[PDB]
Amino acid sequence: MNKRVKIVATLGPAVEIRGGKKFGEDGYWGEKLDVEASAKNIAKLIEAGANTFRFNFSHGDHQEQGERMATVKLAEKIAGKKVGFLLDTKGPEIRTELFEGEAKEYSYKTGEKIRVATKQGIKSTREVIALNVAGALDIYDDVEVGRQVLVDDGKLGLRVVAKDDATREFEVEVENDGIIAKQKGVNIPNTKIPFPALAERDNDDIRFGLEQGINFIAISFVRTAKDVNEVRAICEETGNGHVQLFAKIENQQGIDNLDEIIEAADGIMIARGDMGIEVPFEMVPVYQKMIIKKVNAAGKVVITATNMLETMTEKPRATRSEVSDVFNAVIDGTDATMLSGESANGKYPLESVTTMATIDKNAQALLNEYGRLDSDSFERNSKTEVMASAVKDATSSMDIKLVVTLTKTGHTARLISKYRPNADILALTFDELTERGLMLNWGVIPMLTDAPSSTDDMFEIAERKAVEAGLVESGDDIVIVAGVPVGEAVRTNTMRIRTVR
Amino acid sequence: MNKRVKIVATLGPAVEIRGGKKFGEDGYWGEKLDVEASAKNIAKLIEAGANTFRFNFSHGDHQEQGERMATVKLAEKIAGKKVGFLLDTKGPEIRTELFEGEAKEYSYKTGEKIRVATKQGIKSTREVIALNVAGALDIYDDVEVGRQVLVDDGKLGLRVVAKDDATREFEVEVENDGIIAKQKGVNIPNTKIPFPALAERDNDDIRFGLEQGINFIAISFVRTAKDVNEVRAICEETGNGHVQLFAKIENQQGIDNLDEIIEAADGIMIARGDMGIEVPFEMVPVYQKMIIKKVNAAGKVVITATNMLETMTEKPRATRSEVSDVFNAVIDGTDATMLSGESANGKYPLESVTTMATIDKNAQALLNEYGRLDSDSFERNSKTEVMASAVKDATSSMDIKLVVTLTKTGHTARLISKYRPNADILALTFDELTERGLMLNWGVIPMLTDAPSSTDDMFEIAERKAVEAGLVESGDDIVIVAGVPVGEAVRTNTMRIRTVR
Amino acid sequence: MNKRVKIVATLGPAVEIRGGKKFGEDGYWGEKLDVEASAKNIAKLIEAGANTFRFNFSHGDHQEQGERMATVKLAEKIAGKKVGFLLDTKGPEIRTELFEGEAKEYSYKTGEKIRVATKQGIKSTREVIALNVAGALDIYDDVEVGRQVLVDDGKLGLRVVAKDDATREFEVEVENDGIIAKQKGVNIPNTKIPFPALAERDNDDIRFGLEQGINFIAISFVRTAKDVNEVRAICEETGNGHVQLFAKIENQQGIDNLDEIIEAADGIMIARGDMGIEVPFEMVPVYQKMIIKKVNAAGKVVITATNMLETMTEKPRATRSEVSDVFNAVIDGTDATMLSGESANGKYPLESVTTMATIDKNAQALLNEYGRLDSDSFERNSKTEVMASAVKDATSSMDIKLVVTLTKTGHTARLISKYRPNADILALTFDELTERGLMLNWGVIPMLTDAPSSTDDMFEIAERKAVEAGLVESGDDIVIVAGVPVGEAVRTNTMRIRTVR
Amino acid sequence: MNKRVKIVATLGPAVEIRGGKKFGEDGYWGEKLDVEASAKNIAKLIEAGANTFRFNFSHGDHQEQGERMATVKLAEKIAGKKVGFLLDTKGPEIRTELFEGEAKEYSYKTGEKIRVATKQGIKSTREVIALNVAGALDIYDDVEVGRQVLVDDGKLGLRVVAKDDATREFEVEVENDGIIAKQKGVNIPNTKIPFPALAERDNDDIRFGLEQGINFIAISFVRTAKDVNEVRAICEETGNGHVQLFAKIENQQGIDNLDEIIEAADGIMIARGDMGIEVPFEMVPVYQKMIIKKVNAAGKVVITATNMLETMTEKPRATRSEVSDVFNAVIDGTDATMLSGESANGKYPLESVTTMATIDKNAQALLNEYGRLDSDSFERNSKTEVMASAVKDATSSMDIKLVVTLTKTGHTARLISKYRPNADILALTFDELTERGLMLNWGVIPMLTDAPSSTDDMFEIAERKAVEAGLVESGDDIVIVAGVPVGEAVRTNTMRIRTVR
Ligand SMILES: O=P(O)(O)OC[C@H]1O[C@](O)(COP(=O)(O)O)[C@@H](O)[C@@H]1O
Ligand SMILES: O=P(O)(O)OC[C@H]1O[C@](O)(COP(=O)(O)O)[C@@H](O)[C@@H]1O
Ligand SMILES: [Mg+2]
Ligand SMILES: [Mg+2]
Ligand SMILES: [Mg+2]
Ligand SMILES: [Mg+2]
Repeated sequence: MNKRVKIVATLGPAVEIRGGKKFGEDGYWGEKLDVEASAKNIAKLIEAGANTFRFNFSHGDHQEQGERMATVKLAEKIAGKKVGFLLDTKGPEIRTELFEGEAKEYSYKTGEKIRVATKQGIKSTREVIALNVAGALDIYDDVEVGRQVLVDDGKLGLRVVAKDDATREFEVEVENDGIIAKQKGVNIPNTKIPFPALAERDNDDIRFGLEQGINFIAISFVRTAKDVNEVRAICEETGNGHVQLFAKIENQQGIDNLDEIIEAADGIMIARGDMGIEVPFEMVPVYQKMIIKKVNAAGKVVITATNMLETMTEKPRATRSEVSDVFNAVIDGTDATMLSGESANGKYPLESVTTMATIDKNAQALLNEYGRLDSDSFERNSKTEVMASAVKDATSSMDIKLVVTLTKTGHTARLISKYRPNADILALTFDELTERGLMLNWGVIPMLTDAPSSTDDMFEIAERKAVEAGLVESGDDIVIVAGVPVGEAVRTNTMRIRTVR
Repeated sequence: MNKRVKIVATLGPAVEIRGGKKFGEDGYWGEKLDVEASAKNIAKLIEAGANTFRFNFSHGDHQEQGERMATVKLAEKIAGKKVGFLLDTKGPEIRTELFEGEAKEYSYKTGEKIRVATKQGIKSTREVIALNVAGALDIYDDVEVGRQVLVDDGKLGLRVVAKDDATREFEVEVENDGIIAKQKGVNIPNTKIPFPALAERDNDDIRFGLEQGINFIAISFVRTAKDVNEVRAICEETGNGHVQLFAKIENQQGIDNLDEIIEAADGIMIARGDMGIEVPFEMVPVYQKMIIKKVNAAGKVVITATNMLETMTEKPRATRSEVSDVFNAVIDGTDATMLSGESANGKYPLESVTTMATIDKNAQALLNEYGRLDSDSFERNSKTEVMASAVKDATSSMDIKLVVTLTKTGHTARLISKYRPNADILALTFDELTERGLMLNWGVIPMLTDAPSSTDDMFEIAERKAVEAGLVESGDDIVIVAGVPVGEAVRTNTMRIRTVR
Repeated sequence: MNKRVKIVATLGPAVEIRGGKKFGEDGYWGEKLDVEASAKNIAKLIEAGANTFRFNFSHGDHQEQGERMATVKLAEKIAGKKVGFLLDTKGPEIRTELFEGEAKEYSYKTGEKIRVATKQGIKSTREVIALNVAGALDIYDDVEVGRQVLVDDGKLGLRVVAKDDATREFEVEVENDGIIAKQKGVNIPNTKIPFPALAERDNDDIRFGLEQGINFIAISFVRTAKDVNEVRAICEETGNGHVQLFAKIENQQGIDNLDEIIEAADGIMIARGDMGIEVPFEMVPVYQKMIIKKVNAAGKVVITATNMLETMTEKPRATRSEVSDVFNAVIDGTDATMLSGESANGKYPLESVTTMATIDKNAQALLNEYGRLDSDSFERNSKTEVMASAVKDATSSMDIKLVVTLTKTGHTARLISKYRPNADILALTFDELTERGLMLNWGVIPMLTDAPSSTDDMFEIAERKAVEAGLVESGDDIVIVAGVPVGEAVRTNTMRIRTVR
Repeated sequence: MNKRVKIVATLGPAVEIRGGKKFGEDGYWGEKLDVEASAKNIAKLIEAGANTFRFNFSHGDHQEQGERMATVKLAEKIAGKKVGFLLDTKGPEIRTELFEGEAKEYSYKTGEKIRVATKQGIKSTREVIALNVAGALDIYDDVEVGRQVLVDDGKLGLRVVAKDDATREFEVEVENDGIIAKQKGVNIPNTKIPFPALAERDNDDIRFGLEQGINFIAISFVRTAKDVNEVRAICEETGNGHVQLFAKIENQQGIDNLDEIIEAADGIMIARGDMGIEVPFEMVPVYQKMIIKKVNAAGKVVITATNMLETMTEKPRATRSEVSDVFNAVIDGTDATMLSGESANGKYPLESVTTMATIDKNAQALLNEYGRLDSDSFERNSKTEVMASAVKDATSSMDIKLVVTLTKTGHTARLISKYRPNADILALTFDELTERGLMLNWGVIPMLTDAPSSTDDMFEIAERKAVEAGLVESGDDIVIVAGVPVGEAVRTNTMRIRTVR
C-alpha cells in the first residue's frame, strides 16, 4: 500500500528546535531557530506521508514564515522527497492580537468579566483582548449586547453583556473554561462586518509567499468567485500562473456561491473549523459530502480540514470519532486530509502524520465497496478523459500495480486521478513546477524526468522510472499512457498493458 | 420533526445535585444527594431526546445504582415521558481499584517509574496501582515484559519493563502524560486471560438489576454466543424473559463469532473504546459499517458507542470530527447513538444530549440520498415482514407523515423499523414492558393504550392516538397496520392508507 | 397457470356451421347459419382462453355481423363464461369489392395483366378488380404509373404499368403468385388519398354495433386524436360511454401522433398488418416495444395483432418465428395477443387459440427474468395507485396465488394490472358492463357479484367468490383490496393478506 | 452503415440457373447447370450480406455439394468479397428416401391410410415411405403404436395405428394435409434410437468437405461433448485444425449437456426446426435466449436458425411475426441469423438475404436500448480480454466509427466481438483461413493484409486499410489495438485512439 489520499500537514513550533530545545521546554522562546535540527524533524513528517506543508499566514510574521519555508527546502533534501508548499491567507477574518510583554496566552474560568477592545493596532492584555480585524475595520457598532464572541474554532465563548463607549470595549462574560492565545481566530455569529475585497495585508502576504516559491494558496473565507479571481490576478501578474488556488469554504456565502467558486478555483478546502460556527454545525457533514462530489466531478482537488485527529495534539492515540472522521472523509472521496494543530502545535506531530497515513491507507482499500464517488456517471468530455476512463476500466478488469502517465502539464494525471483507479498513478513530468503541482491529487506520485526525444522509447522510460523508484518489480502488471509519438501526438492517445521485466 | 435515531445516555454524578452543589464544584462530595433536584436534571435529558439511560455497573455499588434507577423513575413522571433502563455489565475485564484515603485519581508524567499489583482485594496507591480483575484472577503469570498496560479507554500507556516475583508487581514506565482514576478500564492487548464464562460479580449485578426493573442488558466483552446464553438463562429463570440482551463487541473474538452472537442476542452495542485498543484502531470503521448492516438484516437493534461527542465532556461545543462521527453513524444505519462520559462525567450532559439529538435529526433527512442500508435486498421471511415491506413501499410511493402499528409484543413495529420507512412509526401497545422494550428501535414511538376489543375500530383508534400525541394534523396521510379482527387475526394482516380529518 | 395475457380471437366462417356443413365443404355457402352448432364451436374457443371476440366490419354486412354477435351471446351461455365484444371499423381504407356472381376470389400468376377499377359502387370480375374506397372517393388521379397496389396485408403486389382514361382503370402486372378475394385490404404506398374525417359507413357500422351491445371499438387507421374523439362523441350521445376505444396504429400519422392518441383512447391495437406496409417493415418491432411501454405507463390496454400464428391458418403447428413472436410480445409487456385469419378463416381455429394460450402461459412465467416493463419507474399519481404498488410489492415478497379487488368501476383492477403483479387478479364488480370492460386488462379475471352492504364482510366475500370460481383452495395466500367501509371509503384504502380457509 | 449481425445462407437449386432456366420453371431439371450464371446469382447474395454459405449434406450427393462449393468460389471472385464455407452434417437422423422413377415428392389428405417402411436401401412409393435411417439402423422394434411420425420440420403428422410384422412396416393415418418429399426430416418424438457415436456417412461427408476446403462444420443433433470431439479428431487428423465446430442443439439431450457442448465446440447453432418438435414448442424461446447468453459469455459464436423468414419461400414479403423473430434474435444477442429453405429452395433467395440484412441492420441500432447481453458482468480472464473491455469502454465514452485489430489468429477480434462494442470491428489478419474463420463473429469485418514487420507503423496501416475499405473518412475517431512491437509483443498490448486525417 502506497497512500493514495494526500496529507496536508500545517507547520508550526511543534517540529521546530530552537537552541537545542523542543517546543514546550523552558527558555524555548529565548532561543533562535536551529534550521538543520528543525529540517531533520520535518524530513521525518515527509517520510511518514506528508505530501504538502501549509504555512498559515494568520500566525507569526513574514520572517517566521520565510525561515519555516527555507527549513522545508532543507527537509526535502534530507528526506530525498519533494513536497508541495501551501500558503493559507488571513482573508476577511478577526484574530486576537499579540499580548503586552510577549506572554503568548492566558487561561480563563466560567463567569470571569473581561473586555474585548475594538481599537486597531494595539496589543492585548489578560483583562482586555484586542482584535486584529481585516481592513483594520472598527466593528464596535456592528456587535450589539447579546452577541457571542467565539475564540479559536469556538472553543471559548464570550457573551457581550455591555458596551463601554469611553474605551469602545465589549464587556464580556467568559461562558466556559478556556484559553485566549495570540493570533487566534475570532467568530461573532449573526453579525455582518463589511470586510473589503482583498485586504492590503493579504496582498502583501500573497506577494511575499509568491517570492519565496509556493505551489498552492488556500484563500480563507472565499465569499464569491471574485475572491478567487483577485488572487489569480496577482499570481498571473508576478509570473506565477502555475500556482493553484484552493478556495476555503467556511461561511454561508461560500456555500451559496459554491458552483462559481469551484469553476474559478483549482480546488476546495473544506475548512470545517470556521464552517461549523458560521453555518449550523449539523450541516457541515452534508456540505462536506456534496463539496467532495462536485469538486471530483470538476476534475479538481478537494482537501478535508480541521479536528481530524484533534486529540493527538495531547495524546498518542486518536478517539474513535477522530478515526471514524478520517476514514469517512476518504470514503466520501477526498483527495487530501489535513492536520492543523496536530502537526503545528502538538506533542505528537510525527505520530499524527503516521496515524493519519495508517487510517487513509486502510480506507483506500474500502473505496470499491463503500466509496461515494461514481466515475460511471461522468460525461467523458475530451479524448484524454476517454483514455482516463479506459485506464480505470483496465484497473477494474485485472490487478494493476501502477498507472504511469508521461504528462507535460499534469492534465492526463489529473484526469486519471479524477476516475479514482484501483492503482497508484506515477506522473512523469519534465519540470519541477508541474511535479509539485500534482502533490495533492488523489493517487498521484509525481516524479521529474527528462522530456522524451523522438528516438526515446516512452514505454521503456515509464517502466525504468517506476522500477528505479521501487514502486514496481519484475512480474508486476502496469498500465502506461503517453502521447505517441513525441512531437506528433496532440494528447495522451496510447494505453499499453506491460509486464515489468 | 421527530428524532428517529435513538439516544442511549449513560447516567452518573454529572446530572446529580448534592445539597445545592453541581458536579465539579468545591465540596460536591461532602453533601447528601438532592434526589428531587437530580430527577429534575434527568427529566431535561429525557425532554432533550434520551430514549434509554445506561447504568454502568463497572462504577459504584448496588446502593448507588439502585438509587440512580429510582431517581430516573421520578424523572419520567416529571418529564411525562418513559425511557428504557439499560444495565451495562462489568464483564470479563480489568479495572483499577479504589485508592487509599478516598483520593479520586492521580496524574503521571512520561518516564515516571511506578508499579502495578496483581494481588486482589487491595486498594491502589499513586505509586502501586491495584487491579480489580474479574474472577479475582491472578494475572501476574499471564503478562510478559514489553507488554502494554492501557488505562481509561487507552488514554494512558504503561510499558512492562520488569516483573517483581517477591511482590508479584509489574514495574512499569509511564509512556505519556495522563490520569489513573478509580474503577477505570485496563487493557493488556495480545494477552489470553482465562476469564470465567460468567463472573459471580456479573451474576450478582444482573440479578440486582433484574430485581430493580430493567428493559435491557448490555453484556461487556461478549466472546461467543455462550456469554449471551448465560445471561438469557438468568433472565428466563427470574421471570424477566422480556429483557433484551445487547452483546457488546469489543475484541477480535467477538468480531470472529459475530454471526452466532447476533443469532443469540437481541442487538449489538458497537463498544468502540475497547474495540479500538483490542483490534487495530483503523479497522473499527470497517467493523462498525459491517455490524450495523448485519444487525439490521437480522431485524435486531444496533447501538454505536463511545467518543461520539467526547470533547463535550469539557467544552460546550463538539469538534468537527465528533459531529462527522455522529452523522456517519446514522448514515451507516445505526438504530441508536450513545453518550458515555459526555452524559455521566462531563460539564455539559444536557447540551451533549441536545447536540447528539440535533445531529441525529439532520442525518435522518439524508438517509434517502446517502443511507447505507438497503431493504430491497432482504428476504421477506414471514407474513408480518411482507406487511413491513408493503408499508415501506407505501412510504416510498407517497408522502406518509406516520406509520401506526397496533402491536401486542412489538414484533410488527420491529419489522417496520427494520425496513427504515420514510416516516415515524407510532407503536400502539398494551403493556409498559413492551412499550419500554421498543425504545431503542429506529423510528419507533412507543405509546401505551388499552387492548382493542372486537367491537373497536382500530383505524379510528390509531388516528385518535396520533392526533392526541400531536404527530399528525388534518390532511396528513398515514399508514395503519393491525391484526383485523381482534380474536380472529393471528398476526398483523391489514394495511390502511388514511387521511387524518 | 391461469393465462394472464388476454386473447382477442377474430370470428368468421371458420367456426360457423351452415346446414350441417363446415367452412370449406362443398355447398357451404348455399346453406344458412346453424346458430346452435356455431355457438357450440365458439364456446370451445372461449374455454380454450379467448377473452374477447373481434367483429371485423370490413367483412360481410350488418346482418352477418349481427347474427355472429347473437351466436357469441349463445356461446357464452354454453361455456358458462362471458367474453368481450370488440367491433373493428373500416376506417379510411381501400377494400376490394364483391365479385360478379358471388365468386369469392380468384388466383393469379406472376406476369398476368389485369385491371383495377376506380369507379365506386360496382362489382369486381377476375380481370377488373373494383375498389371500395372510404368516402366513395375517386383515386384515379392520386395514383401514377409505377405505384404498387398491395392486396391483403401486402401478400399480392400489382405494379401500375399504365392508366386507361376511357375506363378510369389502372393497367397492372401481377408481381407474384397470389389471390384476390372479396373485401380484402388494399395498400398503395407513397400516395396521399384525402380520406374524410369519419366516413358515413363508419358512422352507420359504429351505431349498428352500439345497438347490438359491444364493449370495445378498435378504430382502424387512427391518424390523430380527432379520429378517436369522433367515435367517442357517438358512444356518449347513444348512452354508450362505457364502450372503450382502442386506436389502431397502422400508419406514419398514427405513429407521429401516438402520445395524443394514447391520451384520447382507452388503449392501442398495434395493427402490424397495415403498419408494416405503411411504414418501413423493419421499424414495426421498434414501434411495437415503444407503444407497449407507453400504453402500460398510461394505465391503458395494448393489443399486439396480425400474423402471430399465421401458419396455423393451414397447419396444426406454428413456425419457430411465430412462437418466438407470441412469446416476445408477452415479454415486451402486451396486455393481449390477437388472432385474425387463424381463428376467422383457418382450418384450425380452436388449435390456434390453444397454441396461443400455451405460448402466452409459458411466457408469463419469464416476465420476472426477461420482462421489459418496469413498474419501479412509475410515479404513483393517486392513493389507489399507491395501493396497487403495495400489492405488487406483496406479490414480489411472497407467493400470492390471487389478488382480489372489489371494484365499482374497474379503476383499482386497471391500476393493479398496470403494475403486473406475480398473481392473477380477481376483479369483483357489480354490473355486467364493468365486468366485460375488464376482459382485455392483463391478469384480470372479471366476475359479477352483488354490491356489498355496510353489514357485509368484503374480505369474506372476496375469499368465498375466489373459492367458488375454483381460483384458490384451502391454504392459498391471497391479497384482498377494498374501500373500507362501504359508503364511507372514497377509494380502495385497505389491503389484507389472508390464508384461504 | 455496416451489418454487424452475420448471415448464414443455405445454398440449393433456388439460386442455380440450368440452361437459361430458373428453379420452379417447366423443364428446369432437364438442363445442364449454368455454372457462370449460377455464380453471378450467388455473387448477388454475397453483395446483399450473406457472410457464410451453408452446404446441407442431408441433400444431394458429394458431386452436387462439390460442384456448388466450386460455384461459390467463382461467386467470390465476381463479388470481390470472400465468404465462409459451412458444412452441415446429416447426423444421427431419419430422412425420407428417394422416390421410384425420379418423382420429387407427393401430396396427402387427412385420414389417408399409407405405410412407412423400416427396411433400408429401398426407395419410397407414394403408398410406402422408405426411411434412410442413420447407421442403416432397423428402428421397427424402436417405434410403438400411437407414436407420432413427423415429416419436413414437423409440417406433416402420421399416427402409427398398427405395425406389420411380415413387411416390418408402420400402418399410418395422415393427421393433416401436407407433402412427403425426398431427403426430408422425420422426427419420432419420445423414442430412443441408439444412433452411433459418429455415423460412417458423417465421417465420409466431413472428410469430403475438408478435402474441398471449408471453414465451419455444423454438427446435427449434438447430444454430448463426445459428438463434438469425434469431429474435432477428424479435423486435427487431416490437418484442418483451423475448422470451427458449431454444435447444433436440437433435442433435450443437447439442452441437458449444453455447458459441456459449449466447452467442446467453437459455437452453437440453435437448430429450432428440430428443437421445437423434440421439446415443447413454447420452450424454444426460453432456450434460445439462454443459449445466446451462455455462448456469448464463453466468447464463442451463436447462430439462430430456421423459419426466420419462412413465408419468403413462396412470397416476396415476410410476415410481421417473421420480421419480429429476426429482430428479437438480434436483440437477444445472436452473432448470426440463418436462412434455410428461403435461400436454398424458395422463389426469393436474393430478396430473403436483402430482407434479413435490412432487419439485422435496424435491430443493431437498438442494442444500446434493448440489448439482452451484459458485458459488465464478465470476468476479464486474460490481458487480451482486459484490452477488449477497455476498447468497449472507449466506444461507450465517445463516438467511435471503427475498432481496428491487427490479429494473427483472430483471438483479439473474437474478444472485442464478445464485448459487443458500439462500433464495427475491422480485423486485419495475415492469412485467408483466419480471415474466413472470423466471418460469423458479430461486428467483425475480416480483411487480409501483409504481416507487419518491426519497421512498420501498425497504426498508420490500420488507418490506411480502414480508408481504403471506405469504412471511415477524415475526422472520424477510431480505436486501434495491436501487439507492439512485432517480434517482442506476446499479445495485443496497445490501444490507440486516432482521428482519421
Ligand atoms: O484531450 P484534451 O482534454 O483535449 O487535452 C488535450 C491537451 O492535453 C495535453 O495533451 C496536455 O496533456 P499532458 O499535460 O497530460 O501531456 C495538451 O497537449 C493537449 O492540448
Ligand atoms: O385513488 P384515485 O386514483 O383518486 O381514484 C379514486 C376513485 O376511484 C374510485 O374508488 C373507483 O375505484 P373502483 O372502481 O376500483 O372502486 C372512485 O370512487 C374514486 O373517486
Ligand atoms: Mg478558517
Ligand atoms: Mg468496553
Ligand atoms: Mg389494418
Ligand atoms: Mg435439424
